[PDB]
Amino acid sequence: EFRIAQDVVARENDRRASALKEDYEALGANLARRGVDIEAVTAKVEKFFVAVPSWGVGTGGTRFARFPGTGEPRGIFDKLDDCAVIQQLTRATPNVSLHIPWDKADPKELKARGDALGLGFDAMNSNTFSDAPGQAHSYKYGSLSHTNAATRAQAVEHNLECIEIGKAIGSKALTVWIGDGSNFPGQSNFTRAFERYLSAMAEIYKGLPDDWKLFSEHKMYEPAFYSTVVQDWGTNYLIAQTLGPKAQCLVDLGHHAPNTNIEMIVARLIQFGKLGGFHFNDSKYGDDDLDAGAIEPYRLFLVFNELVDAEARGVKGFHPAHMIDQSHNVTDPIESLINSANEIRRAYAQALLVDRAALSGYQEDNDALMATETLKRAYRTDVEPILAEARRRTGGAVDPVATYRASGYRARVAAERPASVAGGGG
Amino acid sequence: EFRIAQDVVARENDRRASALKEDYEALGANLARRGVDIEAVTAKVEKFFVAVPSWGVGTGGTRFARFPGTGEPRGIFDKLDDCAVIQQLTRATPNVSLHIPWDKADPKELKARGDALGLGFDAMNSNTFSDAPGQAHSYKYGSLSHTNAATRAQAVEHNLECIEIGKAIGSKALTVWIGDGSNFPGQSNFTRAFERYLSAMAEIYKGLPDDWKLFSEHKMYEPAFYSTVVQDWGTNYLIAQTLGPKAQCLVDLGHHAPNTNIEMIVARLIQFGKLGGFHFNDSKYGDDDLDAGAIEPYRLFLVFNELVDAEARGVKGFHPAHMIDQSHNVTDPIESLINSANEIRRAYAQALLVDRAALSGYQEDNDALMATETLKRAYRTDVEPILAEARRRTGGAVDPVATYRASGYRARVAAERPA
Amino acid sequence: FRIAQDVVARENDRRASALKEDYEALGANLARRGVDIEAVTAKVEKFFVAVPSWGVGTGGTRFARFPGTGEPRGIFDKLDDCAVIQQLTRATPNVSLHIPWDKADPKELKARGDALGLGFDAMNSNTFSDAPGQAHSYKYGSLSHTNAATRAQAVEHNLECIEIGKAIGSKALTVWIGDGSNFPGQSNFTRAFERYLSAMAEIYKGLPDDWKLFSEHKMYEPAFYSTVVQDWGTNYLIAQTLGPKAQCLVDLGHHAPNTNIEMIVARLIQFGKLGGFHFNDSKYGDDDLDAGAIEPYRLFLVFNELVDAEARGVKGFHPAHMIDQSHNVTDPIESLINSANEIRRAYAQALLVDRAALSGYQEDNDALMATETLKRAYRTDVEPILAEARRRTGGAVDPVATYRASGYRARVAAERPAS
Amino acid sequence: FRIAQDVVARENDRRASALKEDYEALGANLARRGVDIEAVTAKVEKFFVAVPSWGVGTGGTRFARFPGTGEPRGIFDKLDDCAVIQQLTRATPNVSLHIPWDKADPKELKARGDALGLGFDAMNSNTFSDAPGQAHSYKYGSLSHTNAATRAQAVEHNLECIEIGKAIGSKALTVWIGDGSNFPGQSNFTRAFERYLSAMAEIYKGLPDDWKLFSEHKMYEPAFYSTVVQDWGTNYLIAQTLGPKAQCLVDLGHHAPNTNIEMIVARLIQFGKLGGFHFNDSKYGDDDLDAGAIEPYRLFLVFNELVDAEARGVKGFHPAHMIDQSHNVTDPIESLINSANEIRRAYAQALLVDRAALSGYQEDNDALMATETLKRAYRTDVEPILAEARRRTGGAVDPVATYRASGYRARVAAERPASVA
Ligand SMILES: O=C[C@H](O)[C@H](O)[C@H](O)[C@H](O)CO
Ligand SMILES: O=C[C@H](O)[C@H](O)[C@H](O)[C@H](O)CO
Ligand SMILES: O=C[C@H](O)[C@H](O)[C@H](O)[C@H](O)CO
Ligand SMILES: O=C[C@H](O)[C@H](O)[C@H](O)[C@H](O)CO
Ligand SMILES: [Zn+2]
Ligand SMILES: [Zn+2]
Ligand SMILES: [Zn+2]
Ligand SMILES: [Zn+2]
Ligand SMILES: [Zn+2]
Ligand SMILES: [Zn+2]
Ligand SMILES: [Zn+2]
Ligand SMILES: [Zn+2]
Repeated sequence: EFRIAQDVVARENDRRASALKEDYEALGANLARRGVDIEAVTAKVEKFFVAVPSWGVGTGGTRFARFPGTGEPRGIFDKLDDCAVIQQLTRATPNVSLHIPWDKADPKELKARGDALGLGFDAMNSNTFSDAPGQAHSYKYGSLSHTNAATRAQAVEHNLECIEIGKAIGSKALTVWIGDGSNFPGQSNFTRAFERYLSAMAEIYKGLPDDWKLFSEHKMYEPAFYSTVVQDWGTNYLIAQTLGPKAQCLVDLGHHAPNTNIEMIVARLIQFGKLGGFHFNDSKYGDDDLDAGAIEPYRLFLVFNELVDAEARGVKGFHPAHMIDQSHNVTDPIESLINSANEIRRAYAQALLVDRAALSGYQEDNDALMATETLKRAYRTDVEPILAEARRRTGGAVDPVATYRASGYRARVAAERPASVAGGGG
Repeated sequence: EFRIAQDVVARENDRRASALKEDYEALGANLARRGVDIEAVTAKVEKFFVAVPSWGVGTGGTRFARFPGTGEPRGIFDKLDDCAVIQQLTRATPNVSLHIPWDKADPKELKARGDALGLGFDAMNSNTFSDAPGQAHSYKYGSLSHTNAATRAQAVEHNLECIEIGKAIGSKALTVWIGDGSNFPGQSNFTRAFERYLSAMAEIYKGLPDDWKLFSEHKMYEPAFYSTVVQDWGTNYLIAQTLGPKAQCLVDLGHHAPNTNIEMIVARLIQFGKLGGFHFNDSKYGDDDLDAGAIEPYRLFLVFNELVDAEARGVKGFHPAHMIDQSHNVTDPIESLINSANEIRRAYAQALLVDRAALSGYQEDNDALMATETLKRAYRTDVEPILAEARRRTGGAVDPVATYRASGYRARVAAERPA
Repeated sequence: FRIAQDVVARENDRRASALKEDYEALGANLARRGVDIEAVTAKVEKFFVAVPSWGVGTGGTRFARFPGTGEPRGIFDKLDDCAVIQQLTRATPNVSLHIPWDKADPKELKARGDALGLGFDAMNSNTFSDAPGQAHSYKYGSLSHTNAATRAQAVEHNLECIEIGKAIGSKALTVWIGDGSNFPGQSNFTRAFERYLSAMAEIYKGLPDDWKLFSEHKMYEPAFYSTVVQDWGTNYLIAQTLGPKAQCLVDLGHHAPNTNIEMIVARLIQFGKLGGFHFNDSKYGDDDLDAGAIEPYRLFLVFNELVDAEARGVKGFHPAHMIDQSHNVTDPIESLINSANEIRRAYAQALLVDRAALSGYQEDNDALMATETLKRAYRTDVEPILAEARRRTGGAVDPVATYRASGYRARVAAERPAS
Repeated sequence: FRIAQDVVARENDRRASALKEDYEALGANLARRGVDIEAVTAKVEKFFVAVPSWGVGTGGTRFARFPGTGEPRGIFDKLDDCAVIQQLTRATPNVSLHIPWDKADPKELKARGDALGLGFDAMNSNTFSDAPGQAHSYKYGSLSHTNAATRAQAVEHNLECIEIGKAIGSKALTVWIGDGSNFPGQSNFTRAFERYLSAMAEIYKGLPDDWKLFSEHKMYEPAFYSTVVQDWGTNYLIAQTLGPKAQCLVDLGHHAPNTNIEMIVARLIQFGKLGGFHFNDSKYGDDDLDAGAIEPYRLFLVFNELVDAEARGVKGFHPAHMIDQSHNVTDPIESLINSANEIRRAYAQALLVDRAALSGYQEDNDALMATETLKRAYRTDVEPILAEARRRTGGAVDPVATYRASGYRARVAAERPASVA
């Protein structure tokens, strides 16, 4: 099944083929003079994948308003159809991350559709930061760390159910992010709340298959505006170390305090074997959830520099579960995810260009200037040709968004899906 | 009419009257030893009012969820009834701030309900940061600064409508806060978007009554996550200055960058005559919209210190509009607004205690330690007795929240209103 | 006696009447709240915080240093000044030394301390600056420097600090270093940390059985891109890796903007790694300002966590309390006096918190009453308690005013030549 | 010449081949994009940024200063090192002086500058530190100090800076002061600012007809509670109040965390008060790190605003750019060289933006394509352009490599005595 007509992809690829060959060959020659085999780089890029969030193909909003576009997906099945477009064009997003109960449906169907669309399933995502219809206990004052035992049990039960759904569709991990925290000093006893969280998470841990992982995700604030139980990587580390070997930490780019050195957190988690994976996006003020690399592309590169450094050396078990976690409020969700997945592969490719041996030498000699310049020589390289050729060689589009717009896909689904209404948030 | 039974108020006041007399008399003796007449302070405190936001009367939420409590107001009229409780108990919130179209309803009836409940109306608040039913042009990419002329005109017209509603109920000001901005570099041309905004605001100013003020509110980010047209007080000053004498700047405490010295911004605006008013609330991370003084009470005091100093310096024509702008996500909105109004009067009261003569002396002599200690001697003073007595003498409750709960008001409206 | 006893007596008597009135008034108010003021005063008078030897001299920035008169010429003058702080506040019996700044014959330091009635807190090592005759520079790091010989030199320096501390009565070594990078790529984050861990393991081996090793994290400065011990997470990994004797020190001004510092304190306590505190205040970065001068509520909330620990019955909880400030525009002695006072102030207020009520409100998720329970304690002016604690222990009712009446500064100015 | 010509020629020839390949390849790619590489290079070789005389010496923090070898002592040694940066990058023909640090006979300063092929940019006054024999201390402020005699002393000092500047070819005075408070209540915000404005009015009166007075805002440090000239808002009030010759200086690292600095640049340009931009980079505060070493995209976004205005020559838009950094762990000359390079890099990339296309995507509210239009320019590796520009103007293809090959540092190390060694 091809969401995007093959004729359109071929047409748009041929229209740009000539320019691509010129740019690829020019870059190839430049890299050659730099002792780098462009083909080796392209080969790895072609194999780099990042999961797409099911809740990301729909238009997002803020607490102030939501301005939906046309052809908004009705549910998981429409979302999968849309995710298929992203994968077909970029070839960098073969897997989709589901969120329950948003995407709750017959596991068999989900699996059937994914298979037909050529999509797999990444980490499951539980939802105890909002109340569902007919829910017995409200999560207003928390969930896994709520002071009421019944509420915690209900939360634990929900997460276990997410694991059951995941096993039936091919998932191998559960990502746990909660809003648990407080808005006022004194409202929560920091320690007791955390103790309650660890005990509940230990219950969820018991329901994990032997080849499954449990990812806890920290966030400094929002929805909690005074304190958050899992507020930073420090608390996250304590959680993972306490729960067990299958418990690891997820680092979401926009979940840190202003000016935080995020790439260091990545290196620390790697050093202690607790880097479960990433949640890519970009930001300038808070948890903005913007398109990856749209605000600080260098920071994205620096994070990948830590990832590649580890990938280059003795790769223990190092297999971080990478996923995109963004909100598209003023763009066509599909186009944003396409360029975001592209930016991630861009950062990765540039990180692969780093002369590791030279960098090591400058680090040992404390030649700070040359060390940073060694990183910049890689970062400054325009690897777009590598990314475009990788897509072309794997059945993708040279220029994904251009092909997407040429296909008229959005107008198509807009004519098949019911209209949406603009609204608020809170 | 009284939303809260008068016998409950009297009862809960008598129950605490003895202790209050003890604390008030003790504080009185302490202030007298400091050369301060406690009566002069109480008199000023009972005259300090801050407007309550109609949109803060119902439970608030985030982009992740909203967890409504019981007895949620069904509309503006229920909201006015709840606002009447806040005023009755604290006596510090006689006026309500309306937001259109959220509170759109027959102005004539709003006025009638207000008068009956003993409530007045503060500044009107326009809303072009969200789309309304049947709206011709979406504000997705902006409003007053939108690239499309027809959209900007529609936004201007909406603001003029807000003025018409306000004139009918006795409002004398229009506050304009928009989300206009960009989420990506390059999406907007900073200068052209600002030029469009200035031109639209000029049209609104043209339609502003000569007995009204026009307040522009700056905000660093949210809903825009890369750039915001009216992002800080600098741009806000340029706006007010450009528009005219009737245009001023509104300062919302949670709308500034991390570590910003907000009290300095307040002083700067006062010095150049553009401090239109305040939107009180507290915060720790961003525009958290938490109960005022719940996070950084000293900062709140420092802001009031600049307000009181303005009077001491002889600044004239200075009558800032005071308004609360908060979101109550995990508490009873009424109780939060009650304690927030209380906290604001608390900071004001402490600012009144500052020995201006001593402070001035320490500032001229560059005695930093004693200057800061002079501020602390005021801030460290527990003025709760003054706050409680002010309420008691004006028909309010010694302990507002305690009386509120003792009245069972929440359960009452929970029964009258759906779930 | 650094300050004449007749001066202390005279100033105490001059303020005795007002102290009596305020204390008794507060005593009655607390009694009505079910609190025994005598019990609070008894604990307050036993709360001690170490004074930094390096804080008695005027501090500066990279732009300039503006010394005052009578700057101490060395460690002995510094101890003399520290004795003034202790005599007047009775809250700072111990001094924290820094090597090599305070290097001197251990026997003489001990003798001077005993003579002045002062003890010694944790020793502090210095590998963030180069001393004369140093075989290796710390320009690119110390304990984590790529060069093995440089790390060895840093280790030996720390071992020397322990030897000095053992001779004077110290029972801990605090390690803060500037190690980090100013450019991406300059350092391999993991290898630099591994080098640090190896060096610290060596230092740990030289620890007596009753000693502790405190590592102090800092987000930035002097390193402006990355810092090896950048936050509490890395700090926890250090203490856990080193062993039972290794704990973490939390310096209030060393965290990222908006960080919830009190939570960090609670987390470290829960896992038994809260070695101690470095008290100070700040608004922008590691400003090192007088404790409580900027965010007094935050200071109170940190103490609320320390007191709750005691309430929860945490076993063997004896954090080391120390002031770590820089006094750039005030008399260092006066700032340390009022800073020690602010710390006792926040501690006293934390003791006033009705834990029983708080426990109930936290259980029932009554956020508003829970926060109001904390506020009822924080808003209480405990100055009378602090003042009476000093009176009873031979200190001054108003420390700074007594200091000024003594003419001490002028005295030492005439005795000490400016360099 | 500070650096031997044969060394420059040798290191250029060594890299000439690869440069031709890369330059011709980029010229071809740009041609396909409808851009003439030559037009970009012609402008790049004419883009200059002043080097701070105080930037060639090793910087330090309040904890320590770790000097390298051959540290320049005094303005003459400093000019000698600044000449190296200019000869190799050809992007820093002018030096910014600081008084009293660089105090010396004007005639001699002018002579040494002409001899080295260096001019002089804005003068920089210093009332944030006390000089020996000073009548009044600046401990509690300078231009806004409560003591009248102290303000008068600060004003006279600034006037003296103007006199020195007039004698050496300078056409502006930059005023950055530490004035502020470390404690609430210590200063009366309004009165302090009034005193400042009054003192600046006096300095303004001493300005020649063709001179400019630049005020520089800073959120904090050395003042840790409040700063008189804390941000661009206050800065704008200053410039607007003083007159046509007064403008604002924007120092990248002087803003609150997460501030949108490029917007501040746009606002000032719109109102004709952008006097100049002080380049450096940062991650935490006023770190004063090498430009573009931390956030190169932000630097590009700032230049996007500059180029936009430079193309439409806005009224009052003639910014005086300068590098204002502190080099604590690198060879200062090498950092200034690579920082000047980064500045021209961001300038070159901003010059590549398809303004027509961008304006089109902005009007249609196509946020994705608008941001991608900026990225297409930013992702372009313009090093071949910067290198050819240097090669054509007498500089080095690879500045730092040529500097190291010359052995300059070892040379001045042998000529200048270190404190110990
Ligand atoms: O802020 C929320 C985190 O990003 C979580 O990963 C969350 O579940 C996700 O964003 C979906 O809302
Ligand atoms: O963030 C928005 C500002 O606080 C405005 O005053 C706004 O109108 C108010 O918050 C209502 O949502
Ligand atoms: O910032 C440095 C830390 O506070 C250290 O404790 C340091 O040793 C202290 O400031 C004295 O320099
Ligand atoms: O921080 C100070 C500013 O950068 C000034 O421009 C200053 O004159 C220079 O950087 C050094 O004093
Ligand atoms: Zn996430
Ligand atoms: Zn998030
Ligand atoms: Zn507001
Ligand atoms: Zn707001
Ligand atoms: Zn410290
Ligand atoms: Zn510090
Ligand atoms: Zn500067
Ligand atoms: Zn600076």
